[PDB]
Amino acid sequence: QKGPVFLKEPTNRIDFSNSTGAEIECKASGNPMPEIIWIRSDGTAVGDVPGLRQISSDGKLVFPPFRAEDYRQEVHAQVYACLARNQFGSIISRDVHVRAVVAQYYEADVNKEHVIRGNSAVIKCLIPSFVADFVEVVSWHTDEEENYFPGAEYDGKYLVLPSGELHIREVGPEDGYKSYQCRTKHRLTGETRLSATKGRLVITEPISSSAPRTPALVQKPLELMVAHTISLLCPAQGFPAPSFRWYKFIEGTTRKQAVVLNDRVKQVSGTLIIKDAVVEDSGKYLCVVNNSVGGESVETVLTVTAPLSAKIDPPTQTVDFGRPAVFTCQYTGNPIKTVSWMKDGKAIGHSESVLRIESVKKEDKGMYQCFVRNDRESAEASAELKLG
Amino acid sequence: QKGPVFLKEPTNRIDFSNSTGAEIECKASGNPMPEIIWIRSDGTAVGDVPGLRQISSDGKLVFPPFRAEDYRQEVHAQVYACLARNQFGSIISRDVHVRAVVAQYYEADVNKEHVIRGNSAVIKCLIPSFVADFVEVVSWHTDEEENYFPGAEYDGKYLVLPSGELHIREVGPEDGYKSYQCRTKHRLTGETRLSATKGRLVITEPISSSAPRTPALVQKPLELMVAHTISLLCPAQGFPAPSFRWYKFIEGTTRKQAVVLNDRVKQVSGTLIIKDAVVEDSGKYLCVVNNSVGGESVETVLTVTAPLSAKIDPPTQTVDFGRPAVFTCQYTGNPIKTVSWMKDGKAIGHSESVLRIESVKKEDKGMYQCFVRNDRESAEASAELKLG
Ligand SMILES: *[C@@H]1O[C@H](CO)[C@@H](O[C@@H]2O[C@H](CO)[C@@H](O)[C@H](O)[C@H]2NC(C)=O)[C@H](O)[C@H]1NC(C)=O
Ligand SMILES: *[C@@H]1O[C@H](CO)[C@@H](O[C@@H]2O[C@H](CO)[C@@H](O)[C@H](O)[C@H]2NC(C)=O)[C@H](O)[C@H]1NC(C)=O
Ligand SMILES: *[C@@H]1O[C@H](CO)[C@@H](O[C@@H]2O[C@H](CO)[C@@H](O)[C@H](O)[C@H]2NC(C)=O)[C@H](O)[C@H]1NC(C)=O
Ligand SMILES: *[C@@H]1O[C@H](CO)[C@@H](O[C@@H]2O[C@H](CO)[C@@H](O)[C@H](O)[C@H]2NC(C)=O)[C@H](O)[C@H]1NC(C)=O
Repeated sequence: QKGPVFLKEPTNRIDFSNSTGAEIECKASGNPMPEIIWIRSDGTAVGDVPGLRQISSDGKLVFPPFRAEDYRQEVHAQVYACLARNQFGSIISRDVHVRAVVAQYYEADVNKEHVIRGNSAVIKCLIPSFVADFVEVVSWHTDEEENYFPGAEYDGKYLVLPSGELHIREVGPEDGYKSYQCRTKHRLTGETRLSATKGRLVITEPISSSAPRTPALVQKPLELMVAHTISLLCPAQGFPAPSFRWYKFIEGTTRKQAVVLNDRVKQVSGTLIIKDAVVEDSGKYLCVVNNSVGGESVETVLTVTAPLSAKIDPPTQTVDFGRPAVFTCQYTGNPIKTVSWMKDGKAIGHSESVLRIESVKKEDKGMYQCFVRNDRESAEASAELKLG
Repeated sequence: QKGPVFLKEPTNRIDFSNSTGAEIECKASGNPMPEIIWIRSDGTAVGDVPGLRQISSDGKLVFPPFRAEDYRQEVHAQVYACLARNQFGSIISRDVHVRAVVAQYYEADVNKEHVIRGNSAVIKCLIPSFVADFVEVVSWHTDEEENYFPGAEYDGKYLVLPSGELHIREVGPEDGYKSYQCRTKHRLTGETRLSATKGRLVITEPISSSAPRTPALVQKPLELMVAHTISLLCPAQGFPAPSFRWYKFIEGTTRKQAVVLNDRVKQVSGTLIIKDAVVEDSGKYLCVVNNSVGGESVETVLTVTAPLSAKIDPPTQTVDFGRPAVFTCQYTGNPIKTVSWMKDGKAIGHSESVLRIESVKKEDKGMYQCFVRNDRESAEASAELKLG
């Protein structure tokens, strides 16, 4: 009576500590009831590995909590999928990226920041790149017992930015007798800790003028989710302390327009803050920094991401032999890198949103799917062809 | 009998400490002998400022050595030019960027480097951005008394890169009991010093696998001079320790080709080293980093610069009223941002290498120049038009 359709798929990312374990669920309908098979996204079937990966009834793949000694990459750092299948054909779920992380000591550091008196400073909490997916800055603390949290600026001077740095306006000689530590939190173990080192501003008295200089290492392209606040920094030091202006390129041109500052889009010194991000905020930004000696600029690319979703019209159709069958994949989200089609679990080499079979024949019957992907997510829709 | 031509112009950059002072020289020929006037590149005449800027005979602008208290931006952080002029017309020199820097304490730092055991490490000497134009890494030293200099790899393990970092292969638990300091040199004062802090590798035992991760801050576009060795880094950490491959984009496409490693172009772990750089090495490079869990990539832009030079054909010509006069500017160097023309010291709004006057008339007689610029340098050529 019907081919398979998914009712529940697991999300794209399943991250968890060895102590927590995980379970992922897949449910499909169909008649006859489809069998559910777990596969690695490349298509090989996966089995039971004692104490590590267990197929449950209902429809669940279980990763029990496990001791560090028992970590296995092929189980615990793997991209899975669910295959649902009956006599009418097969469909595969979106990719399920499993990342079991053994609970392990890390430290964050705060180093010295060399600044010219009168410039803004940005104090950073350095989190090792290999743990940074799981660790976020909660708050900043000084030796004089001042505590700074994300939200609003303190004393017209200190602001914990959305990206985690502590921004300090108009640094003075005085500010070099303070030391700064960050509190971080690990989302898989839930633990919080203070930074292993404390940083201080080291203030240079301006005795010579200099044109603004920006660091050698700059923010690589950013991907941030819709509806969250974003901060784009522009670190620069010079004397006279410089002024900062932000521009956004017109897509596919070398032309730019001044960013328009309002209730939603604000600038704090050289920092651009955009609340309530929307996909149209994506693009290429330029910060231009000037003083009476000279100027400099740096580009930052921003993509504002939105969850991927897909749906095929029509979800089922019957077409008489020799006649055309059209399936249209309707999708949402940002960015969309690719669209691609499968039939009964096998890529069919069509990468456009509308799939046309010009003249239907027996072996065209079965289940079709459209997958929409980008670098971080995937979404699928399915559809059945019945012969008339 | 003749309009002015420059015999000697000052170079584009004159950098010097307050203790050293500076003198810059401009000589031109012509008949009558041209007068030499020093100007700020925007065109205003400059005068004597007691003890700071003095016009010498011969043809020299002198910046005497001066005490810190006596620094003056309008004298000491300024773009000058020489104007040479007689009854036939005027020519202006290339820009002369003067940067007098008061001798002042700085420190470099070496911070902790968190690495996964078995990966490569790069230990960096952090030089504040506002002094980095004048400070270069000489050498690296450990507490165990090992001294590393630029040139060849030590013990198949340690290499001081052309860009100054200390590269360490295949880090082991053992390597965390060593501490590293850099020796730097300031080119204006000649002094050398060791870093104010020492860094250590902090080694994480790999207990979970992870895909390669690269830092948030990456090398911004590089400009390096012909005939020097360049190193492009690709910092990445993961487990299994990753492999690295470099590609270079085909200009104006999204297509890329594998970099070809040979006698001149080498790879040390993930570091690409190109000796004897040529202008054709310019472009956009991609480093791709892989292990059995996943992959990542980062782009770095390189421009290999070559000194700018310009010459006009013909250097003088006479043309009868109503007939055409053509001047062709021939130039060399890299990059060329602009070409632009002047007549008797005034921009004339032509930005192509060949200048045509379609039908010559009286007030067309005089001196013409072509200037070729990029962001760091300028070069000029001049030519006279005589009426026939
Ligand atoms: C998950 O892995 C870690 C081993 O890192 C386990 O946590 C350790 O447990 C031992 C003994 O109970 C403690 O003494 C260590 O202090 C722990 N280290 C850390 C970093 O927390 C944990 O028991 C494991 N989970 C299991 C096996 O269910
Ligand atoms: C502020 O600084 C920026 C320098 O980065 C200056 O903009 C440049 O201006 C020059 C001269 O007009 C142009 O050729 C460059 O293309 C500009 N760069 C950019 C990124 O726009 C700008 O002129 C400065 N403002 C003042 C008043 O000096
Ligand atoms: C250039 O400027 C610096 C002031 O920074 C002068 O150097 C100082 O000179 C005094 C006394 O001779 C020393 O005690 C300080 O130790 C010096 N400081 C530094 C950083 O070197 C120098 O004399 C000046 N040059 C002149 C006036 O010709
Ligand atoms: C090594 O890692 C890079 C990942 O950055 C992989 O290249 C990507 O491959 C995917 C799948 O083919 C492409 O869609 C991306 O466009 C690729 N990115 C780049 C920058 O080339 C590559 O596949 C990896 N190699 C292996 C064997 O897994």
